[PDB]
Amino acid sequence: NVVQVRRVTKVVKGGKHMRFRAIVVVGDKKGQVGVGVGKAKEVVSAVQKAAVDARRNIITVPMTKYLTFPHRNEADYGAARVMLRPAAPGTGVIAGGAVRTVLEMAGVENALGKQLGSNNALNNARATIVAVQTMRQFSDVARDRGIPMEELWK
RNA sequence: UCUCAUGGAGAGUUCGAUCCUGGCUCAGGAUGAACGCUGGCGGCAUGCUUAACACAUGCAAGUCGGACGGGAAGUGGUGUUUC
Ligand SMILES: [Mg+2]
Ligand SMILES: [Mg+2]
Ligand SMILES: [Mg+2]
Ligand SMILES: [Mg+2]
Ligand SMILES: [Mg+2]
Ligand SMILES: [Mg+2]
Ligand SMILES: [Mg+2]
Ligand SMILES: [Mg+2]
Ligand SMILES: [Mg+2]
Ligand SMILES: [Mg+2]
Ligand SMILES: [Mg+2]
Ligand SMILES: [Mg+2]
Ligand SMILES: [Mg+2]
Ligand SMILES: [Mg+2]
Repeated sequence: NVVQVRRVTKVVKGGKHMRFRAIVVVGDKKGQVGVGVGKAKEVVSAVQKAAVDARRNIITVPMTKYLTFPHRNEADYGAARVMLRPAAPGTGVIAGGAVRTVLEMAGVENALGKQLGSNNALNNARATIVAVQTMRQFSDVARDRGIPMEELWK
């Protein structure tokens, strides 16, 4: 999914040397997502390199039986700050551009998200990833703490 | 994987490009609203925010004759009953 296409420029004695930057995110819509960035002369080739880069950067988002987040979480990258919190089933995914495309492409069905701080599409994508990467799932906190599930549920 | 949550969206704009700080601007709701165009019906509401500025006319607080003396309408007369 192409999130953003921009025309960045290097400048040479001749003139303006134009390239396209592509910010693209890949997912299966099944709980696997990644971001990648690429640069080329034509839209098409940039897009492609973006794809290939993302595919080698990719991670998994912890999901709950209703397709949402285990818990509330913040995230920080650059000036991008990101806030995600789980939602009741049937609220869909409400968020802004980077955060929402990444979330949606992961397959998260119901989530609240807001990016505070900056708006750069890219850093918000990365940030989202750092958010959902640090998501601990209950089985694992029960494994860490060394305490049975039913005890923490309470 | 029980319980809670029924909730927080962004976008353009400084640069040859970038990241940031930072303002302006927009998308939403609400009116005791006004103006423009257009206008079939019904239901329930609303209607001088300004000059506590002036007011023509008409009406918005009376009733009791079982407190009381009278007179005025009739009636034949203080037997009747009204004002
Ligand atoms: Mg900071
Ligand atoms: Mg914001
Ligand atoms: Mg400057
Ligand atoms: Mg310019
Ligand atoms: Mg700011
Ligand atoms: Mg409006
Ligand atoms: Mg008319
Ligand atoms: Mg008044
Ligand atoms: Mg008068
Ligand atoms: Mg009257
Ligand atoms: Mg009488
Ligand atoms: Mg009387
Ligand atoms: Mg009496
Ligand atoms: Mg008598």
